[PDB]
Amino acid sequence: NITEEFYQSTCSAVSKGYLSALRTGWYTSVITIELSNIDAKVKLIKQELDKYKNAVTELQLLMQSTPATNFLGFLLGVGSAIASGVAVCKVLHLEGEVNKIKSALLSTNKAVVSLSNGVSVLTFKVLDLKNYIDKQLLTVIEFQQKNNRLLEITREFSVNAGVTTPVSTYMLTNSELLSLINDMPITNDQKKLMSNNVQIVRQQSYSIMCIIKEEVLAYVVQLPLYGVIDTPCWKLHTSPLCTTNTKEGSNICLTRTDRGWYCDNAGSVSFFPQAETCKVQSNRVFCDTMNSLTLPSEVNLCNVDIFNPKYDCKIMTSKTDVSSSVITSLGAIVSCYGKTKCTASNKNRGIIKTFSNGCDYVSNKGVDTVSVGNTLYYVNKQEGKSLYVKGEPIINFYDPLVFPSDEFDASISQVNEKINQSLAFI
Amino acid sequence: NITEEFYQSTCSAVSKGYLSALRTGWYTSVITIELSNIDAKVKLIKQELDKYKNAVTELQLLMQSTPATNFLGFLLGVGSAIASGVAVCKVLHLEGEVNKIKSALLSTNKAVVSLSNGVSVLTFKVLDLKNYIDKQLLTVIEFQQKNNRLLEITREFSVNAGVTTPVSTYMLTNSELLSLINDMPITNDQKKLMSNNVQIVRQQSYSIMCIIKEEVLAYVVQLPLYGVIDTPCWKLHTSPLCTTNTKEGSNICLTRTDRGWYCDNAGSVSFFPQAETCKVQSNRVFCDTMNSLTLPSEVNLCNVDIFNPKYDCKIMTSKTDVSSSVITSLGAIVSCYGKTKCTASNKNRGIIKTFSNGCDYVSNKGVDTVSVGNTLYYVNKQEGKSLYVKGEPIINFYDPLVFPSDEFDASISQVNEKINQSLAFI
Amino acid sequence: NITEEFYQSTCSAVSKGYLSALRTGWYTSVITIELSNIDAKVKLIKQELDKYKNAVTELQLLMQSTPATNFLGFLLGVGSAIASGVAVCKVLHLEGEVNKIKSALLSTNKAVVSLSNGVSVLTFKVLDLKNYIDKQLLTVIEFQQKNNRLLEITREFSVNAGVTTPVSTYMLTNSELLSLINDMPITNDQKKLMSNNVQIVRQQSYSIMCIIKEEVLAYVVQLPLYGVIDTPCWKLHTSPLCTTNTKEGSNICLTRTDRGWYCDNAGSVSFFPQAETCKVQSNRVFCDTMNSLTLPSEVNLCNVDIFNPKYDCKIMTSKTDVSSSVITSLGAIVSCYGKTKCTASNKNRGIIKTFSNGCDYVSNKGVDTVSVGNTLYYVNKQEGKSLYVKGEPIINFYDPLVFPSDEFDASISQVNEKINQSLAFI
Ligand SMILES: Cc1ccc(CCCO)c(NCc2ccc3nc(NCCCN4CCOCC4)n(Cc4nc(C)ccc4O)c3c2)c1
Repeated sequence: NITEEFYQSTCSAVSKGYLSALRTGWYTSVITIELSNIDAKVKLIKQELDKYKNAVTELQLLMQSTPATNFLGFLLGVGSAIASGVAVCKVLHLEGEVNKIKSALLSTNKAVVSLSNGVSVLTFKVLDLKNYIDKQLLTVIEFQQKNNRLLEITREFSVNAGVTTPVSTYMLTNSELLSLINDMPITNDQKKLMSNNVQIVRQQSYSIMCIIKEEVLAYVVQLPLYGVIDTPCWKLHTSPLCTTNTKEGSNICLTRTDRGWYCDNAGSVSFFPQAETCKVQSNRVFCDTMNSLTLPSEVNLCNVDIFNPKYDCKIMTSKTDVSSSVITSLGAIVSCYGKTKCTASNKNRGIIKTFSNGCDYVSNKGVDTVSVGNTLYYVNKQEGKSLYVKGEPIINFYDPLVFPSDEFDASISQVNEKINQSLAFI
Repeated sequence: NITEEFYQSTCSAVSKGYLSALRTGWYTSVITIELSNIDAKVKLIKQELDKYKNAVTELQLLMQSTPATNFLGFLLGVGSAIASGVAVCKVLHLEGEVNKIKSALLSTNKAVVSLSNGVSVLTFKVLDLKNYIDKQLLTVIEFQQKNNRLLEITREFSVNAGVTTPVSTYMLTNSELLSLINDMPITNDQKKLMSNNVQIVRQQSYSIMCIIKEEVLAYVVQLPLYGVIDTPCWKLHTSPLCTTNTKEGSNICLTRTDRGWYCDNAGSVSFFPQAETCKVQSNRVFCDTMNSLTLPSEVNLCNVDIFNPKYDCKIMTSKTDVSSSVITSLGAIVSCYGKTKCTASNKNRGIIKTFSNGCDYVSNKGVDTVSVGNTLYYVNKQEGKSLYVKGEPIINFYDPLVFPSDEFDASISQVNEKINQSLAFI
Repeated sequence: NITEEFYQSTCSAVSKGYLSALRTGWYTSVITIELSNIDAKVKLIKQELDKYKNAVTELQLLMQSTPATNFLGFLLGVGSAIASGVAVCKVLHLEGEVNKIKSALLSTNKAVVSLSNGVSVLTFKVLDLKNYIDKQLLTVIEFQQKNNRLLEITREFSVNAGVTTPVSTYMLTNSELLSLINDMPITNDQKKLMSNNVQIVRQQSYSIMCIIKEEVLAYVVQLPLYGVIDTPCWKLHTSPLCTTNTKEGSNICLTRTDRGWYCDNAGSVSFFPQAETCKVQSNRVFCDTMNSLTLPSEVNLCNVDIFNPKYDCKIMTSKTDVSSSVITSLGAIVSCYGKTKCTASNKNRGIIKTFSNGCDYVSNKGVDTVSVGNTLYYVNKQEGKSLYVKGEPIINFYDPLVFPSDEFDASISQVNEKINQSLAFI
């Protein structure tokens, strides 16, 4: 299942055996709520009724403007996360366009409405207060329960300038969301995947407050499309590889900057430089293509042979040999340099390995924690097999007198080109 | 209204036609809540009463210490976001200083109190529980409704170490906030602007828990002053401009780093390097001067002539010709390089343009989405006119043999100085 | 108590007199909730009962997977913030392991349970709904109050993919938390420190939803261990030090990059490059060692003598002489360059100092605000003594013709090595 290799030569590690679920597109749905325009038992409902009016009044000043959004991570492009959503929203403001929906959801709560600009959208009426108020109201406990949802949606939108994420159970109750997934124009694989991970789907969704007109409240829910499912993913962990000379400051370092999540995708490889745009559930990785780069499948060759002629593996250089650790999926990389105390420990047994200077690695099998300096790291105790791939630390292949000691957006070939240049001049 | 130019020569775009609203100062207000010190129907109120006591008790251990706060974005200074607020808070701890406020808000809920260090502050009593408990309490539903606000403010402060933002309707109800804006010593223009955008104002405000002494709870609300309104703003979007040679890795790139929000301000131009410190509502940009740089109005000359002699336009260089896109206000910039598939599409019609290698641009007029590699971007469908300004890609003016391929905090003149130096040596 | 020195020579300032509280380890505790498996007065409880069932049902699809987590800040390592917690969680899934806890908390609510892998954990039953429902239920107001907590924990976990922080009073009520701290295997110093700062402890804790099996709900609370208390801490503030020549762009700059929080720790000094991983309460600094570097105590020598031979003080260079300010603990650093207007002001008196070009500093004593360009900074009005340490701005010691104008990850010796190299070639 989940496995991991460590490369002693490049001070990196790859965790493989993951299955993609990349948000690729968006599905927009219009959620609605129909509204009403209007002793001791009475006075308490008069208070609960003004709560209603206040919520509505508050939702109205909220919509005096169209809703807002305006290592190698810096290489990414720039999106408009909710452009699709808002695009749908601006259409609901058109006259009659509201009345089509008010009409469509008359005998049912869940209908598909074709809109005037050709977007076919799944509409949903999740709360009919008009029906409740105009009849049942025109018991103090009954009303408070029905009204409470309305007020809470109002709180979320008011403190979020009218765009919320993750999408809450107020915006879309669990049962409403699951059923919304079912009636959705997608595959049986997406339907199951989404349904088995509704808490994730929520995190990847947007609730955009839209309009209050003609006794109707509308807000667009922006839901993820996972066009890429069950393709291989692997996570690349890198740590700094430095020399270990005695005199501190005479050392040269080197770090692979191409770390992140990597997934096979449509011939190429989707690269996620910020591995917090990805959420791992067991062996499934949920990613967002908005936060990715599209690289050749040859990018994977840097792992095994960082000197390969097919892809120019990206690194960075420095003379800053500080100690740290990276806690991988199935173990720990340790960069021990200078006078730092770095160890690995078991729970009850205590210290079971003292790391020598340079980049080393230990697997979580038998290890519970890792210490580098004053920093205690707990390792992930997830089940899986590690493979330590012994090799000569490539930092040893460079002569320190002609080693460029402050490159960030660099690569193996760019370093050799700067060495070849400085070598010539000598 | 909103318009946009694309510069084919510098691979950038400027969206103009926006109106400033920059937070420049802060207004502090002291919000108060007066407190009380003390079968089946009874037992439920005994539970609701201990909820009260627990909230108070919790608010008390919370205040055993003074409240806490201690591309070109890295160039910004560093503020103390709530220094003004806390400055006011430390004054309320002085003896008698509480009793002045308890006194002032005796016959009214909204009074201005001059404090001992010369700060004149608008005080506000938004909930008189003392009055309710000592009289009405010393019905089970009535008490729960009145008490509930107190508990919720207590939740917000307890999970936020006593400083909340955005400011909630619990901290300051909509009606309380609007009326607080009205009695505020500001212009008619600020009052209207603030009131039309209370959800934004909330996002730009702070609620700082302050003190519980002498039957009084106090917390300072820190509200934005918009000293700059209705001055021109424009947003600069940049993308990487690379050469497009066949052999991958023989290409040189170049990106304008001076991207962000730009606003006219008091002779100079306020620059916002992190365009997420700015919130756009329709055509109004709300910004924070805390997150800005003060640049000459001559900074705008980089757009039209990046080679102008009046301002040294800031760029960065690399050899990393990866493909991406930037979704502008009224369109999309596309940096297509190497073997990447980049297209633009309409909704129902499909693909309507295939981008060739190099930096190009397309407007949202007729386009719904843009694709660069495995990444689908939706364009903003906001209404407005785009202008494509044809020009020769300046990256072509540089000889690759003497082009500095890893500059970040650089400029046009710094690159020429490094070229002039390396040229001489040859 | 709290004091501060400014170094005119290096354009930096150090605020000293703080007391450490560094999270070093984690304490895991298993919180439980025991569950039940099953006219006008009746119908409302039938609604409150399905709320129960819905919450439970929702908590169940939430746990179809193991919970998720997968200037000089870039030098830090990488942790697995909740690895310890999840490590404990995966154990509760083992058969019988639940039934041990269900058993242990039969006659009490707070017991220590040894688990099958040798971890001794403090278990806690904070809500016995099984007892309430199977007896009292098998009044409409009573049930709603008891049930409400359950629903709210369910909301927190559902919108957070099952991992929450800060830990709320729903997850662990104030009284439950304090008492959990008391029965904890730690010192009298940690117990008092933790208890006096429960709002902070909450911010530094994790609530990880774990399991629903055998009428039991379990979630692990991950609580901080403060192994380092009451050791000296100091905060280093740096600002750019540039020359002040007339012709703009002929100036060279220099900034100390080693800014952050610094604390004495076990022979070495814990360095916190991102001073927002640290929370200051009065004179106590709460830090996380996960976000730190372990440096020699000789790092403090850069303050007084940045040219000292014991530690290679870290700086960065540029030619970007933009004006800004840094608001220190007891004052303000001002970097005024070019045509910028920089001043310092009192509240009622107005402007009391106009800053000349170059890096200067003013103390909060008598000053309320500082202005640099269009940016108004309020200074922290915290009480304490400042010391201005006059010295020659070291940027004057460098010849601009051979000054490396774009170094980031550099140091005093690396700059001299690049100068010595370029000097030789001339
Ligand atoms: C210059 C500068 C200013 C601010 C930041 C971010 C501040 C952290 O919050 C950074 N990034 C962190 C960071 C950490 C180590 C870095 N090392 C470098 N290389 C120095 C560039 C100069 N080159 C050319 C001249 O001769 C010396 C080497 N850069 C510059 C650099 N940086 C990026 C992201 C892309 C391309 C690039 O050449 C670094 C940036 C860099």
